[PDB]
Amino acid sequence: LTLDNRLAEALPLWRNLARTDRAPRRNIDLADWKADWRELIAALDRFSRSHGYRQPFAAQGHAALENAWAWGQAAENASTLLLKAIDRGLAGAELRSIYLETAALWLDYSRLLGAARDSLREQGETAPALAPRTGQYPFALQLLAMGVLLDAQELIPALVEEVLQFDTDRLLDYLGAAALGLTSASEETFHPRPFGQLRAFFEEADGSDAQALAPYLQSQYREFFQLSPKAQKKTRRLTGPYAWGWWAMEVSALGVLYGWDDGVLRASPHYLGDLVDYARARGD
Amino acid sequence: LTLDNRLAEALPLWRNLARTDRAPRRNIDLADWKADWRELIAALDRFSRSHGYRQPFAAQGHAALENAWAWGQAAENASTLLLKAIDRGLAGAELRSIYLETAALWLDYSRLLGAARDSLREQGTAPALAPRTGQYPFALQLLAMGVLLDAQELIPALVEEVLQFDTDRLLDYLGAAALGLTSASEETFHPRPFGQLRAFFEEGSDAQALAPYLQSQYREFFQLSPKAQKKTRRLTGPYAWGWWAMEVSALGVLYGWDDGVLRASPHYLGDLVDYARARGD
Amino acid sequence: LTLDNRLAEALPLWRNLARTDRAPRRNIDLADWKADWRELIAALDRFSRSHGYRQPFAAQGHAALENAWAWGQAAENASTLLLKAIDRGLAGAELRSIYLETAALWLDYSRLLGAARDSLREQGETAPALAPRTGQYPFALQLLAMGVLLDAQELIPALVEEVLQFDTDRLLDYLGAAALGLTSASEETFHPRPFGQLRAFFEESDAQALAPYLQSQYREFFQLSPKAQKKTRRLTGPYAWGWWAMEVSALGVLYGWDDGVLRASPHYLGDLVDYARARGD
Repeated sequence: LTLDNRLAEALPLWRNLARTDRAPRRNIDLADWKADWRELIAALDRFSRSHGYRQPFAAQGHAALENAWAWGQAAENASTLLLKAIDRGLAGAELRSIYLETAALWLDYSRLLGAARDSLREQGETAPALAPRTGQYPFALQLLAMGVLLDAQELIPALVEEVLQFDTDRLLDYLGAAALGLTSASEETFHPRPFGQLRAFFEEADGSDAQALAPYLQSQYREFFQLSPKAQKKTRRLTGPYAWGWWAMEVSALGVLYGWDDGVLRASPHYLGDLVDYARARGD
Repeated sequence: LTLDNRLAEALPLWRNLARTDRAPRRNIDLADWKADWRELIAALDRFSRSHGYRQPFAAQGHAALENAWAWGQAAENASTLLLKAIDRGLAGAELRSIYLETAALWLDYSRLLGAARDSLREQGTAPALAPRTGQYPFALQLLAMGVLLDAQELIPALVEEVLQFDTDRLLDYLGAAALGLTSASEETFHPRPFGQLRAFFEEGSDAQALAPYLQSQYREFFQLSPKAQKKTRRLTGPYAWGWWAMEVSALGVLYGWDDGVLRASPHYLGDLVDYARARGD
Repeated sequence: LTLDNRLAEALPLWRNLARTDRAPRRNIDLADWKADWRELIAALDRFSRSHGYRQPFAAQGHAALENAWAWGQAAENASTLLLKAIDRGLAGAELRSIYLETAALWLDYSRLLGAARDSLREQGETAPALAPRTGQYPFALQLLAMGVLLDAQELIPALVEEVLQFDTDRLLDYLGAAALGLTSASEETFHPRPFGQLRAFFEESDAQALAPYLQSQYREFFQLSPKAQKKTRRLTGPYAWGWWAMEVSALGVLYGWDDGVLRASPHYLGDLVDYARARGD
């Protein structure tokens, strides 16, 4: 099978990104952040030195499937690395350098997972590599929204086909629409809290006003993260501390896609205005 | 089938414990401690994110067996996390929350191990903890910390499922109240140090009978160089038991004696004796 | 099968080495070094507590092969721990005790690999444990060169036979020549950059023969940005070999010449040349 990741080459470059002079995008503890960074880099470095990474075609049947799961865990760790890099204030170009490998690892995972399931079938369970109907949704949100925000949308079609197996809902369809050439979107919302609150924007919204998303940012991000952690956990809002975290990635990516004057949204500590700017400038 | 741990829920809360206002229970290097803490949390988090934790029933035959061993290592990690929290000075309530998951992970491990062995038969021998071996300290932690954290409701299940009833005299005395035991094993699985409890057990009460034991088996052992400690026959358990006279401390809870003579020992957990007594009411 | 490593005994000693009074052998960041050291120690500790390490003969067939791979990664981790200890300035005696365990883990890895491959072919990849023709060469270089530099050449014949399965090139044959004899030393060079630049030395007594090699293949290479380094296509081995001209230093010990012109290099291990010489006698 063709594998696209170049993780071993990327790691020494990433390891060096902790040395940045950029300001974080939100209030973080820098000591904690650096230790978190080192842990994720060490996990991915360990994975890169494993037999299952270096010789992924040596196993067959259930052994192949167990190796695929190890790759899937690595893909999650690369998503968390990307998230930590966003928190830290790494600029668009640096984030894109991570995103290309995060996307590649997810795609490679799905291909090895497919190949294992084929091997098992030909020897005589079924969910996609990333099943957005489940709690995994934030990784799919990250893959599509960060694709848009980092001007890497050309990876979205294979991601949607191979990783998600086209099991996308309304928001994911909007995020990937330009990339895939979608003419219609799903009517479903897999996780109505918070994403059902986008219903007004999708159905009644002109796309000529970012104001349509300002109440969404206030209520689903600012007011949510203002609650105690204990209270947050009692609500039904989906959270994704491994890929999505603090960031209104969906609203920010919609700004790139719609091209509107997003000034009203930049007041939000959860909006990624600098990445909106990056994606627009890079696109041109 | 029913797994009792709630590890994914617990981890974020265990992170915040490193932020405590408490003083350590013994002399520790706080930078080294925080680093050991982060390491164990990271390991447990990686386990909570693994396919074998998230889909524990997906594997069969030898694959199920290998997954059970990963759960086994996570249960050991939770025991070490509990030890590190005791060293750090975390109060009874916080320790109890860690213990509940530690015990749950040991039970879940034993149940998955058993299920794996059944799968292996359905296609087409050692218990989760074998106290006769060097794994005794984990069994000592599970029983003694169950007593010291007023969580004795776990002890019967742990004895039956994790230990498969392979207990010696000390383990029997620790579990006596919970099991409705009216007698105890005559055996001692690790005479060094536990054989030195004989004078106490064969007279049963009086905290005084435990004072020499704390002196000779704890203070005078840990005063030796690390190199000299290793040349002695004394059992050690750096992953679950460490510095702490958990057995003596648990006996203070079970017997209810005035433990003043024992509290002078830096190895005695007097604050947890008080916690367990107060919580037992 | 018999296993030579004593990894569980060595670990507590190794974490102790961070407490050294020695100065580093090159400019390093001590905070970064300590975190790297803790990481390797943690990985080796986790491996030492794994079912695959504790019960290595339990798994059969493909499970035995997967277990062997885990031993292979532990061996690599022990090689990286050795390299970090060289950077840190740990003296010859301390490096020697790490090296013995490193070599033992590589040998144990190779034995388990062979046994798994035997289990499979009796149940109805062929590459050696370390294939020096590939990017694995730096681990082979470390094993033979540090064998010489730490006066532990008694390990060389086993390592060449079991770990390399005799797949050695000219430099490796030169490094093992005292231990194994120099009949036909290979004419091959597996990695022309940097090792083809030893051709003059091998074909044409005087340490000056290796002086340009150190400037050109070491001083001039490590002067470059990481980006410029990658463009040269020189083999590197950040997991075992790193900054160190281990080949040149070991040849110092083998040939016995006055290495004065070589100690001018920040990449030369003169204190270890001295150590192996003194210990050899």
